[PDB]
Amino acid sequence: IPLCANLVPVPITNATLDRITGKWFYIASAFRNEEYNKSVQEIQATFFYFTPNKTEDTIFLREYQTRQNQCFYNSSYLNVQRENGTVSRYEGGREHVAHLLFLRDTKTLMFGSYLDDEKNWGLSFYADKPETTKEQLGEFYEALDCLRIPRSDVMYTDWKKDKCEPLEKQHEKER
Ligand SMILES: CC(C)N(CC[C@](C(N)=O)(c1ccccc1)c1ccccn1)C(C)C
Repeated sequence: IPLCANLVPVPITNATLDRITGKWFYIASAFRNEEYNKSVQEIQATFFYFTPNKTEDTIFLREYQTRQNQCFYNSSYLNVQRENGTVSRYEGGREHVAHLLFLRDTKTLMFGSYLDDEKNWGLSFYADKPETTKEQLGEFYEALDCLRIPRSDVMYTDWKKDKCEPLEKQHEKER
């Protein structure tokens, strides 16, 4: 099985939307795009919820980000472009598009940014737990290997640093 196979766009079905539904933890990312490297540098932890709306091709996103030892919560909707296998988010006068990609491990997922551009591409890595196994991490490294991004360029979260669970639990009461 060739290295790049899981870096090819895959159309998103209802089944794909079911598979991504729920809580994910941000594990790691690496990009050649400087803007993304800059934004991500400062993220210490992040977890999020996806609630797809299959009929509107949107996904409701609730996001719990830790930067500078404090909790920033945002909710918004992503749009789904099923055929291209991408999801998009409007983030300040700009639509941002990412390819939804998969690894052998069904408890992970990744998003590819600027995948058609060798000067800007990158990958972000997510798991259903804030800790990953060495198998999950190797799959991610292999994907980076395909983009010729060295492993040493990877930026990681630190689940020790999460400042957001006290907000998530406070949100659970109301909902
Ligand atoms: C700052 C933080 C929010 N970013 C993630 C952006 C991302 C992605 N490409 O993984 C996305 C961007 C644009 C369009 C879709 C998805 C996403 C994935 C899952 C959840 C939140 N957001 C960093 C790690 C780059």
